[PDB]
Amino acid sequence: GTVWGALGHGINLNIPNFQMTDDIDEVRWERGSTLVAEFKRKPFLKSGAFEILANGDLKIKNLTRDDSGTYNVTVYSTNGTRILDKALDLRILE
Amino acid sequence: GTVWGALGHGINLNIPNFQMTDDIDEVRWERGSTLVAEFKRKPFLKSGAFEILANGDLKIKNLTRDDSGTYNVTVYSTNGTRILDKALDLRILE
Repeated sequence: GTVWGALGHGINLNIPNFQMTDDIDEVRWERGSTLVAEFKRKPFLKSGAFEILANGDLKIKNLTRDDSGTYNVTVYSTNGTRILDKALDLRILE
Repeated sequence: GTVWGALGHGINLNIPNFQMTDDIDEVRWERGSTLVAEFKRKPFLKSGAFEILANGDLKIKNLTRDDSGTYNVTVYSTNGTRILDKALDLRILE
C-alpha cells in the first residue's frame, strides 16, 4: 500500500495485518539495496553441525577432515566497539 | 593459538581470556569467508534516525526528502520460514 508522511515529522511504517509473537525469529526492513533495520532473536548458525554456547564459544558437533582451518572470533560491546578479535587454528587428528 | 580435535569427536572452540557479560552485543565466528555462527542482542539500525519497535514496525524519527520510497518488510518464523513480505511506498508531502 501507500503511506504518507510530512517533512519534519516522524512516522511509523506499520506491518499490515500482522502481530508480533514468540513464534517470530526475524523482522527485516529494507529500502532498495539498503538494510534499514533488522531484528533477529536466535543466533545465526551455518548448520546443525554447529552451535554457539551461552559463553560465546563455538561448538562443532561432529568433526571431519573439512572442519580444520582457522576460525576467527570477534566480540563487539553494546555500542558496537570491537573489543576482541582472535584466531584459533583448528587441527584435526586423523 | 592451535587447538586439536579428532575425527568423530565434537569440540568447543574457547574464546580465550574472555568472559560473557550483559555488556557484549555480538559474538561472531568465521572460518575464511564463511560465517559459521553469530549472536547479536541489539537490532541492526542504519543510524539513530531509525528504530525498530517492539511490534516490528519501523519508526523513522525525522522525515526528509530522501526518506521517501518503497520499504520492504519481511518476517520469518522461529524456524526460518517466511510468513510475510510486504512492500510499503512511503511518500513525503512538502
